[PDB]
Amino acid sequence: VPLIGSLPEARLRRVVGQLDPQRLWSTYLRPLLVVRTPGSPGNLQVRKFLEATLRSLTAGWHVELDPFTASTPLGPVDFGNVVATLDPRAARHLTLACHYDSKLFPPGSTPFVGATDSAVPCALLLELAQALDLELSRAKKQAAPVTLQLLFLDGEEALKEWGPKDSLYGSRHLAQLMESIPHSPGPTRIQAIELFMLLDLLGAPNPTFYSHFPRTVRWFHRLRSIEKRLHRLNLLQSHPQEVMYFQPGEPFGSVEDDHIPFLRRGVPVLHLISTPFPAVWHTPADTEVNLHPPTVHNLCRILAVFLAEYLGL
Ligand SMILES: CC(=O)NCCc1c[nH]cn1
Ligand SMILES: [Zn+2]
Repeated sequence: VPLIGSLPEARLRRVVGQLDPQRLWSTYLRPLLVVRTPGSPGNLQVRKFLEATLRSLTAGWHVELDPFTASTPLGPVDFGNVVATLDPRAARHLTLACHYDSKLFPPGSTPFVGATDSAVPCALLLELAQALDLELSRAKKQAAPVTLQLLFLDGEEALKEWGPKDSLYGSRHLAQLMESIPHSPGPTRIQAIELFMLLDLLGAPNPTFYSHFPRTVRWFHRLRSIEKRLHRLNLLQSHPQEVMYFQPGEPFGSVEDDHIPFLRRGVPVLHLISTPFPAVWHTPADTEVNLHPPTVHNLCRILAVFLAEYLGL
């Protein structure tokens, strides 16, 4: 439905048409589907891949690492968050986030590559940035006062499921770091985050999302509206009912994740995580062949419209 603040149909269809499903799958997702536990060569290689892909965008993003070493159940480990801010001068930003590490499992099993968890989230952010690159470049050249920020967090997963401090390494570090860095008007980089939208556990068939935070329910309702509209406009696949993903009511459950260090510091959060979790969750079957590609692209389309409406692209 065409609500105030929504895209006119023509601008909606242009935006959706700038997505490239083969690019998402082959250019952004496939290279991530490797073991990428914190400290590993695979993790370093995925980090460098994210950085170089983000630097390649013609919009000219500010891309930096947040490297640090932390104590873990395995001893000291190095972590590195990838922080991409389209216009570092802007007063505030929409922040989209996900984790790029994969969960460590014991040797001797099929390697875990976390296709839903969170390779698909990562690839979605890269595809949105590329598909909207011209518009984002124009917004930045016009000094828009709300920019876009993408966070690819390291170390979300426990290394040994060794208690509550064996988790969220990257997000805990980056939230503390942002609290310590001045920003204008700020007064710190935490207050620059106008909304923190965390994507997690995406790409399985039949996801269900609930609003986890009354504070941000208006954005949850916008996602739901976009799902219904794309359905009606014949722009979703394998989507027989008008609303399938964005469900009303209390969450099936809520869970700790990379938004918590930000939430605790007063950042508004929308947690875009399937609850219940994918069937494959935390098993080595969380792989490419068990993703549901029409759902991946449906989510990409929903998010692209969301982003364009949020930032007036
Ligand atoms: C309580 C809990 O397991 N939260 C973490 C959810 C998760 C796992 N893997 C990715 N995200
Ligand atoms: Zn996980």
